[PDB]
Amino acid sequence: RDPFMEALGLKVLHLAPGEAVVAGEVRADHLNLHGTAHGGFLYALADSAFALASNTRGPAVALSCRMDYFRPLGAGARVEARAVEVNLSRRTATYRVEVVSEGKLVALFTGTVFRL
Amino acid sequence: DPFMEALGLKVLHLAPGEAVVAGEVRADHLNLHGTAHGGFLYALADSAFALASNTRGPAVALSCRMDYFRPLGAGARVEARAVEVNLSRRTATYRVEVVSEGKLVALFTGTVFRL
Amino acid sequence: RDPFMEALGLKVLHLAPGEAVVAGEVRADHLNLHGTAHGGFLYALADSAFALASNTRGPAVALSCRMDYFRPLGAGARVEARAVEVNLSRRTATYRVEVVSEGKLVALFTGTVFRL
Amino acid sequence: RDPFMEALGLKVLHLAPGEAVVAGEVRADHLNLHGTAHGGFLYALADSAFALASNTRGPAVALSCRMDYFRPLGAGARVEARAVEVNLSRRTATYRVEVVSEGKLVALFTGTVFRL
Ligand SMILES: CCCCCC(=O)SCCNC(=O)CCNC(=O)[C@H](O)C(C)(C)COP(=O)(O)OP(=O)(O)OC[C@H]1O[C@@H](n2cnc3c(N)ncnc32)[C@H](O)[C@@H]1OP(=O)(O)O
Ligand SMILES: CCCCCC(=O)SCCNC(=O)CCNC(=O)[C@H](O)C(C)(C)COP(=O)(O)OP(=O)(O)OC[C@H]1O[C@@H](n2cnc3c(N)ncnc32)[C@H](O)[C@@H]1OP(=O)(O)O
Ligand SMILES: [Cl-]
Repeated sequence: RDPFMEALGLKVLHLAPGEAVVAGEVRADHLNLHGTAHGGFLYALADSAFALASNTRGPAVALSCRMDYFRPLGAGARVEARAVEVNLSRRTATYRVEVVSEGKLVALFTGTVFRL
Repeated sequence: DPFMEALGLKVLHLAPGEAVVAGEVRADHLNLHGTAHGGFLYALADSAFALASNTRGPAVALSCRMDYFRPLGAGARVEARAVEVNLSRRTATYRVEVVSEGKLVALFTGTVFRL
Repeated sequence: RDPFMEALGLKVLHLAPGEAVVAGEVRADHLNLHGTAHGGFLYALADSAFALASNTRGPAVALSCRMDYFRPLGAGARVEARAVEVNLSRRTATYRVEVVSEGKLVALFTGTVFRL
Repeated sequence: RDPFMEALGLKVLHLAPGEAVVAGEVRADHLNLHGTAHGGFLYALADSAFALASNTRGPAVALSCRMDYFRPLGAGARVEARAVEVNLSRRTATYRVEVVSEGKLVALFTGTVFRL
């Protein structure tokens, strides 16, 4: 169980070795002053998939993450983050997470973990 | 800001090209390991980043980096301090330090496209 | 013609709209103190493909780039970087550049440009 | 100075615990196809100061590096990479490297190594 993911209404859809798919919906409480999905909401979603995918290999903590924003989203938008393992080392691992909504690539997340 | 209120974040300081936001790690901000969720610390840093950049005019985030140095438990008071590192016509870059009790918890680097 | 690419012995293997492949070989002058390819060389290779691919869309300048290192390479290693377009906006574009050697992902590069 | 630094004509101006400064000049063979300093040359400069600074703490390997470009440079420009330690832990370290030329912040480099 992940308290923050549930607080944000994010749901784990699928889990597997080095991979995970998390889904959610942009709600009124996830917006910024401009009426669009807060950058922190989209990151949390992708970061959640990243955390889940990396821990399927054992305990791991976030080291460095990059988030590239491409499309703004309004409330009501359905979103999915799919994390895929691009590198797995004895001490670190890196994952690419695509944030997608209605077939559109909303953002691209890249993250590396430190394997405890 | 709906999301900021949702996370219980508060704006402490706002000036030209800078912003300071504070919050506290609550039970609902923890991850599967019982520590502050990376998404919560980023959201905090991202908030200061958005506020600081917007003192220069409307802008949209392009690329952001977050480096985590220390984990935090529930109850920890945390703060995000944003400073402008570069300002141009169409872009701006900010450094945001996430600190808790004098310790650097994480480092955020973000660039925006100025509208 | 790209002077730095030439200085480093990098060759353009392919160039098409929003895409590029650049290849080279790790030489003695590309090594760090440990005897492996300097992070700057690998980055320069990835960056070159990134620059070429992004400019097929029109003059563009780099804004932010990320480089994640997975495997070290020694002199004599053949390496190639494939740049692919992940997002194309009117004012910006983002590319993924896989750096490989013998079918293995040596490094991953992500870069965004400002479209003039 | 490792082989790549020598090839690029880079000089070490300062080296102390957790910090380093590397200087170089943009030569004709350091230019991109646009006639300005190649993004890979500026990064190699930053990456060199980064590598020197991190290894003052002992052997370390680069994991993730970010490079943000702010201003273009022409041939003849004197440039410096000034690296400072922002975090130091048992198994990792992160450094901020400012790339400056003639009093201007040309680029910002952020990088994290894994300490061996
Ligand atoms: C987000 C979803 C869950 C997935 C997991 C996450 O991403 S959770 C949120 C995002 N990520 C994080 O919080 C990771 C933070 N980073 C770290 O903990 C570390 O940098 C690291 C494990 C990657 C590397 O640490 P090292 O192996 O080098 O070991 P080191 O002992 O030097 O630890 C570094 C610093 O963290 C502290 N620290 C480590 N474990 C701690 C703990 N359980 N409780 C309190 N503090 C702790 C140390 O005291 C030190 O702070 P001092 O020097 O001040 O004494
Ligand atoms: C390496 C591959 C080559 C392909 C392109 C690259 O990636 S080259 C290497 C990597 N990238 C860079 O160096 C990117 C540098 N960044 C920039 O030029 C800029 O920040 C930018 C275009 C992204 C955004 O600038 P803005 O749109 O905000 O406008 P702004 O007016 O503030 O920028 C003014 C500065 O840029 C200059 N400038 C303007 N047009 C220029 C041009 N066509 N060629 C060179 N330089 C130019 C001005 O002279 C001044 O430099 P002075 O104050 O010196 O007079
Ligand atoms: Cl990054």
